[PDB]
Amino acid sequence: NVKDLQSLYDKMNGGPVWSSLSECLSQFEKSQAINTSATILLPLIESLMVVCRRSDLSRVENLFFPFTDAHKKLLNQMIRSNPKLMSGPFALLVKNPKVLDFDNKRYFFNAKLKSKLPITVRREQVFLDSYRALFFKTNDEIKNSKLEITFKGEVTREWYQVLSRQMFNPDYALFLPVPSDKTTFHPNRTPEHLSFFKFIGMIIGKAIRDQCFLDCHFSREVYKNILGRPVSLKDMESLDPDYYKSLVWILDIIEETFSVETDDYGEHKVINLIEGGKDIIVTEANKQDYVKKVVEYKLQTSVKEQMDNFLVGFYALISKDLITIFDEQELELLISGLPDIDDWKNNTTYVNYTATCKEVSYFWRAVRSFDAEERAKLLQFVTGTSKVPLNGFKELSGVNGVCKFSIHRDFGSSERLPSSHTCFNQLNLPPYESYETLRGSLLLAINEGH
Repeated sequence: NVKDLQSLYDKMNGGPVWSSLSECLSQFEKSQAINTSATILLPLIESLMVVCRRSDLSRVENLFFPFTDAHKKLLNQMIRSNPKLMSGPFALLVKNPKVLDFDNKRYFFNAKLKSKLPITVRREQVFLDSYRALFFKTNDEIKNSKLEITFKGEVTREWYQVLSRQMFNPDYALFLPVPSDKTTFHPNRTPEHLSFFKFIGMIIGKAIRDQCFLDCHFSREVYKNILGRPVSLKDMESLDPDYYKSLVWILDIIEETFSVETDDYGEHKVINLIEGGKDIIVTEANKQDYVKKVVEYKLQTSVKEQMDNFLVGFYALISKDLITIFDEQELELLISGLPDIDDWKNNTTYVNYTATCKEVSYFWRAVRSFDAEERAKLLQFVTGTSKVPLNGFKELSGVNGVCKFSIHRDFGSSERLPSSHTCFNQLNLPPYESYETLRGSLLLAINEGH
């Protein structure tokens, strides 16, 4: 049915109209003198949303993305002025989250998702008291109930933040510091830790629902899993230990096999990635898949039951279809507010570059034009986290700590996309002939990286 429908829409030869539309919208974006509105063409845009809704979102089949990506700056403004458009024919935009701005995305989220429970708990042991009091209660009761917390010896935001601080303490072993990223935490491969993870998911979902910003940071893989997104090789770079570091060097010098060595509470154990993992030799013929299996073990299959319990506990308050719209970077901001982000401008170092260089000046100008959310996204892209350290940016941590930002010139063509390494808080910028090209490349790199 869809094939003939798209064939019909093509038969209308509306291309010339669509192109023409793309012209006038551009003028509306350029001309600030106009006073009437940009919504006079709203039905036409809606029509473009009807000739693409049945197409493959993942001519009349290669028009949605190239148009929305071009006119995001106007569509976001339109939605901001009239958010109800999301419930209308503009709903198809959710199928391309890259265009919606974070504020609009979160407003629509809260609108969809959001369509007394007194308790007494010890301040020090608030975690266990809350776990006993709430985890056993009904899902809907807690979901629709507002907490009235009471510290033993003395009313929700403080409880949320203190619980977040206590939940991820290494003492409980639930979350452990990320090497080279001491600021954040990663889940644990290693009594009732399962119910504790379920409660962690429940409380995180409740914090999302209550707009309370938990001042906590999790690894990239955690947020990729909560969104259901796949896991890439670069992810272990956040927590790539010595074993993971040698994987890059190997990828004949080492007689690698589909096997892993682990030290579980004083016991040496071996993990087989595939049948005969120890026996099956690793070679150039089976390395492209060896790396994939290694990352899968490192990130997904090593924490199977715990992550499943975490996901089911969190999803009780938020549906997967709701949170799917957000991206990996955007979840950091959603959970723990937006970092503020001057000192970062001055507390930096350059390799094959200088503060007064044309490329460096253009980069600084582009960064300055970025907003708070865009600056937070850039910080997440560069350092791998969206939280400024407790002190100025000069105090950035690292493998050995005190690792500050360092930019590095790239000798590739201007078409090259700037890269980064969060482990060293390192950025790699190519020279750019024009400021606009540099800005576009930076925006594409930060947005498409996740």
